[PDB]
Amino acid sequence: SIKIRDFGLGSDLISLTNKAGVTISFTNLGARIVDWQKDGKHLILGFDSAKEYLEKDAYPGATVGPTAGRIKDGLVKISGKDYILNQNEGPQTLHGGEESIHTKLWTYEVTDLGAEVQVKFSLVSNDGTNGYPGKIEMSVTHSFDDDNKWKIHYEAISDKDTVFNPTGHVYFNLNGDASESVENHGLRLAASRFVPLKDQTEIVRGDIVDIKNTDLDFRQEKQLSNAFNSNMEQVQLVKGIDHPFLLDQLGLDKEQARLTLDDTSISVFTDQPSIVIFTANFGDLGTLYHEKKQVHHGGITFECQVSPGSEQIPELGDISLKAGEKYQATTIYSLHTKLEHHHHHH
Amino acid sequence: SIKIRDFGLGSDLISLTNKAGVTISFTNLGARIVDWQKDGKHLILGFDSAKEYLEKDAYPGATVGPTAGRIKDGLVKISGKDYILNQNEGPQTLHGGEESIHTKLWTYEVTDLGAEVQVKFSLVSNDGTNGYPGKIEMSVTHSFDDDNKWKIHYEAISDKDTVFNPTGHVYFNLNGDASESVENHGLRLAASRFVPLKDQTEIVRGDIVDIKNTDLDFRQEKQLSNAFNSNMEQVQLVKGIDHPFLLDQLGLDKEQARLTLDDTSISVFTDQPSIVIFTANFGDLGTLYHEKKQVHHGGITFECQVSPGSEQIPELGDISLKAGEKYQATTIYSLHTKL
Ligand SMILES: OC[C@H]1O[C@H](O)[C@H](O)[C@@H](O)[C@H]1O
Ligand SMILES: OC[C@H]1O[C@H](O)[C@H](O)[C@@H](O)[C@H]1O
Ligand code: NA
Repeated sequence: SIKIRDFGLGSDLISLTNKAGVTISFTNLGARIVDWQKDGKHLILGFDSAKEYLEKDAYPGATVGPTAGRIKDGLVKISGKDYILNQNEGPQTLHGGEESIHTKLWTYEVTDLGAEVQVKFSLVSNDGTNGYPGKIEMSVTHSFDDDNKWKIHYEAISDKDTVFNPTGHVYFNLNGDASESVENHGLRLAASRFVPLKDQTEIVRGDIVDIKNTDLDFRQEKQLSNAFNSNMEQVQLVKGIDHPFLLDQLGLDKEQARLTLDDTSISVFTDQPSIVIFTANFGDLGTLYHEKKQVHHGGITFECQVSPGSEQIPELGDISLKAGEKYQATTIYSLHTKLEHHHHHH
Repeated sequence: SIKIRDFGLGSDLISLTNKAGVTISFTNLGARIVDWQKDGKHLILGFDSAKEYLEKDAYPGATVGPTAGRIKDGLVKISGKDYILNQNEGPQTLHGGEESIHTKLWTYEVTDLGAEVQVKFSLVSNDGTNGYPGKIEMSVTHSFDDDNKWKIHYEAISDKDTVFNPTGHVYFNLNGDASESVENHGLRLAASRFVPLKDQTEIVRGDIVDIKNTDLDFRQEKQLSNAFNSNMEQVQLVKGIDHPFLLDQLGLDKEQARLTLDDTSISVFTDQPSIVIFTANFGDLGTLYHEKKQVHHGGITFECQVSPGSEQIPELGDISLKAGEKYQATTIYSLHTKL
């Protein structure tokens, strides 16, 4: 079943229910996921209206770009030239600049394929918007199927050589309550290295570091509390996790990460080289989600993209996009029940 | 009564019906007027869904900007510096460039005041968008009241010195049918001067001309057919009218123009200095409106704004907008039915 209704400010809420009775919802305001429920329980963080996103926090569940993450001094080099982008976090350009794509109303069309339903959102970033060369015709397809797979497929074409590396900003919290920390969740992640941050401004330090056998090593499943309790310098610097993890083996075919709570698991697949993990280190901010005050560590993202900092660490990749060349990316989040035995206490 | 329905592509259609039973409807796709009817008759041109506008012609009824009209070579000077805007008509920047504000989905809020209902649309134009310095936070409020007054009020604020001169692009056609020419309508317009066009590229020619006692003098009501059959080189150049007329007296209190057909009339009020009048000189194009094939001269606009061409004729005005200043504009289309 497919259902649509006004969500506020002119945005719509598109709600899907698959054959297994699992429901998921999206809005065209920032081509974003609003909710995902199983048995009446929220699997992710989200608000009840458009206004809330704009008044409380506009990133949760959104599509962010054109470049996800921080770009030191807002400086990028395009086909030989240096370009300065909108600077919204001090001298840094964070998540494409102020009033970016996550704040726009995208147009959309729904395609019903039976066992699969696709929601294709479109938007044009005009040439020069927030300093980005263009224009860039973008499209984000969110699809949900009978197999409980939520897939995100990105496509883009630019009239001019530019940069492009968007991502999906969903926050998971298997407790279904923002006021409950995700430290009770188990995490498995196929990554042996990470990118440390320079300082509080959160730009990259410049080096790549091996995390095997440290508190950030999740190759073998472990409780999140091990990280949160860590006194490692990087952890203390941001009061939790807020870093890019470099995947060891690439390819859409491999389960790169798995987040588990009791009988529920979320598996992560992607064709991108890294996953930026941010554990909502908001401290006492207490943003209200469904009338619940959010706690420090009350959520966790899995932002799959080319790691930020490629401007300083060329080894991370190249986010350039040549005029006329078609960009594509695919990330998938799949829901499973009883994939493993996870019975713990905190 | 107010009614909201899905207009396609995620866009909304907001319809307002006042005490008199007159119906006017808007869409957030381009903060635009879609229809206006009385007794089942359309007074303006419009389509039946969002896709139509995107496939056929995105200008009808839209809020166009940041700058309305043609800018020679896409060039503007801001604080003594040259800036090149997106060029979408040859080397000119027309109606703000490609994929401009008329094609974006604006957020909106409806305010029901009883005798009056307002629909406030908002959109943020990022700094650099199509070459325009910004951010420019813009709002366009469309309001309809029990006196049959459709009012448009614009407001904007920019973080940087830039340029700003939007307009409303509605096309009227009191015949209620696009296949019929507006040549039978009478027009009155309180303007004695006009701005001639250079040539077919439609950039301004450079001068300001007196229209007194010419085929373009409408100070005294007259049938459009007159102008339409004229031999003035300007009329011939464009095959109708496609020009800025300079208003004689400035101020919102004065009826600047009047469009009439039989018992029905439309009055125009604005706080702007000029009115650009375009008579849908599309030739054989034949765009379809409500299944009706549009004819040459099958519509007419009243684009109120600062005259295009101020980049070459300073006397026309100045469209600059200084950082931090609040821009405001108001235009009103008043419907009257004779008894
Ligand atoms: O709230 C936005 C959030 O987005 C990312 O995860 C960043 O790495 C965090 O530092 C933070 O800016
Ligand atoms: O179709 C849009 C229309 O906009 C204005 O009326 C112009 O002066 C015309 O030349 C035409 O471009
Ligand atoms: Na809607």
